[PDB]
Amino acid sequence: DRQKSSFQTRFNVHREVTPVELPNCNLVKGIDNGSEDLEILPNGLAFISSGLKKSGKILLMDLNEKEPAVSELEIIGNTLDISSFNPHGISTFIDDDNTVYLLVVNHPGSSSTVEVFKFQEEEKSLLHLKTIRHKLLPSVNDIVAVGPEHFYATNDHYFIDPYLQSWEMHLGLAWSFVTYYSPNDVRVVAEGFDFANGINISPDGKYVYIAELLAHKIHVYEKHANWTLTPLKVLSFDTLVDNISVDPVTGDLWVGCHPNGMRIFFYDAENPPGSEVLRIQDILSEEPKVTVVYAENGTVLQGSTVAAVYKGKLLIGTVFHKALYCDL
Ligand SMILES: [Br-]
Ligand SMILES: [Ca+2]
Ligand SMILES: [Ca+2]
Ligand SMILES: [Cl-]
Repeated sequence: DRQKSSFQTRFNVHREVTPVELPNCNLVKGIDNGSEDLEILPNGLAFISSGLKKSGKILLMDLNEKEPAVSELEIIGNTLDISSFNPHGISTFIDDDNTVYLLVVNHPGSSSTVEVFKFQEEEKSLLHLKTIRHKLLPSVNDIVAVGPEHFYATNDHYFIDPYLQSWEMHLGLAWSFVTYYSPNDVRVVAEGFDFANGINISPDGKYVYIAELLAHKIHVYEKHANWTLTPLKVLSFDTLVDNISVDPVTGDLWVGCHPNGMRIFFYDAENPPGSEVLRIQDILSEEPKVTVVYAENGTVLQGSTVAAVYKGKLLIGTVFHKALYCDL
């Protein structure tokens, strides 16, 4: 039993949270059942996925409003069964015509697909277009879109079956892996992760960032003209890193994190998980500037997974709880 010592470090079981406060944080009214991932367009519209397992939804906020309200986007089309819609990570892709595609990881039962929608702005609706599935996408956590049906995806596990996933995680196999998917060409691009989770890309398309939750790492890969990834750098932290957002103006990373892994994996309302947001600047330079921008123990926001910024505001989502909107 030094599978006790691996467990304590992986799940960061001793960590407590030094508070870092922001001025003027408000809970978003109407978000009570998760807001695991979100993405903000250049014009300030924000998509949020919720009700990850209280049915599954995609929410919309217009972050240009002074006190933004959430509305539920209506999904239309006949290619999607909503009664099992169970959305997880998301990504957007804006084509040359300014069509907005939204890609949504979906877990209908114990399975993964990637659902492609077209966002219809004037109507506040999502036109379902395509269900994607593949043997190289067994357990999809998050994707980053590089076209309407092109993305890199993390699998947080090698197995699909929850019983096996549980064994796979506790054994510490680290078999999780990252897939490039496109209509003509589906390949594994990186492998051997302990719970690969968030994933994103630099604004110029040359670097890919991947969060490895249980190793407390962000990997930086050079992304090449042929879509292949090569390892460049690994950053280490004292926290479980979950989803990565990238600010398109600076390239900075905004990361939602779980300080203590026991509290997010073995939920307990008497000891609920806290929240933490990191900002990472100059991730290529010799000393990347890492800053804790917001941190608390869960008396306001529990289980942060994602954070992004828009024009001076910070929006933070969680696995199964609320969302917080804050001034920086
Ligand atoms: Br915590
Ligand atoms: Ca995402
Ligand atoms: Ca995630
Ligand atoms: Cl399986």
